[PDB]
Amino acid sequence: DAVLELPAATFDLPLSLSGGTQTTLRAHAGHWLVIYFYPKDSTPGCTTEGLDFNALLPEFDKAGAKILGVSRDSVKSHDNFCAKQGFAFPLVSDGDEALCRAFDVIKEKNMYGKQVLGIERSTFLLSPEGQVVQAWRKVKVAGHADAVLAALKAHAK
Ligand code: NA
Ligand code: NA
Ligand code: NA
Ligand code: NA
Ligand code: NA
Repeated sequence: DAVLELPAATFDLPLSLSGGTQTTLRAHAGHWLVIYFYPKDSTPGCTTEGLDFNALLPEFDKAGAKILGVSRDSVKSHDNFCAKQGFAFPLVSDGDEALCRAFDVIKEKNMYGKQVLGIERSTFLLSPEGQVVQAWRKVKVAGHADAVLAALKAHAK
């Protein structure tokens, strides 16, 4: 049922969160986890996406899931973004792109006469046993959080 195999070490990577604590993916064993990668704090698309997930948080709570947003912005940036927007879930400051590389969300584009690497907006659903059971890549924000919730409900049943 896995759609993506992560390196075993991924699950023990210390993930720096907004608010100054750390988590790991293994620490989330026992419940569903939505991991959404976004390119940049405090931009229109990324703010819309975060607010959409935030508005649905009680539905994720019903269904036994936690949410983590991920970008490579700093903890301080994340703290500002969370405070301004009122997010009630954490943001991972993946400053070294360790988590991004594990999920293969750093994508290359031929532009400006060069090879340019950047975060591709992408979301994943991790089962209570740490399996990646659904992936969305090159995400369109509109309708996305709703679609992720619907997929979670389908998988969790
Ligand atoms: Na840290
Ligand atoms: Na860190
Ligand atoms: Na810390
Ligand atoms: Na999990
Ligand atoms: Na998919």
